[PDB]
Amino acid sequence: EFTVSTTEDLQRYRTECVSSLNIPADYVEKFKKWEFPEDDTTMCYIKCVFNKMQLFDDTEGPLVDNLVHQLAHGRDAEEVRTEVLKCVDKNTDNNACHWAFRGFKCFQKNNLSLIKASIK
Ligand SMILES: CCCCC/C=C\C/C=C\C/C=C\C/C=C\CCCC(=O)O
Ligand SMILES: [Co+2]
Ligand SMILES: [Co+2]
Repeated sequence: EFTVSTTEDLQRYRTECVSSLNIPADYVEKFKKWEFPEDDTTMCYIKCVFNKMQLFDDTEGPLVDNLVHQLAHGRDAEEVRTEVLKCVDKNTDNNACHWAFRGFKCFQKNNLSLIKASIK
């Protein structure tokens, strides 16, 4: 049921989320440059994209098995899973947007290369 996301999948999901959340043009400009402001508009966008990629569920949180499928082929699944699990936490402030974004920010600090490589 999980399918890995390609570059085109991700571009479609970006477009869909910009549409459905009515993301302002200024934010889109920033997302294109990999700039993600610390605000609800951005956080809900990332949640939206992750929902569509089947990498995050609003109730269960990060979908670790799916993240490993997305990121790890050709690499050491154990290493990747370990790095993912370091960024997996509880929904302590009962906010799926905050939750999804926190995990993204955690992971991309040290694993940006792995993220970019996953999108072929
Ligand atoms: C437990 C924390 C897990 C966080 C994992 C981080 C990223 C997901 C991993 C692989 C999927 C690849 C790209 C999606 C990443 C960011 C959204 C792009 C937004 C945009 O470009 O407009
Ligand atoms: Co797999
Ligand atoms: Co392990």
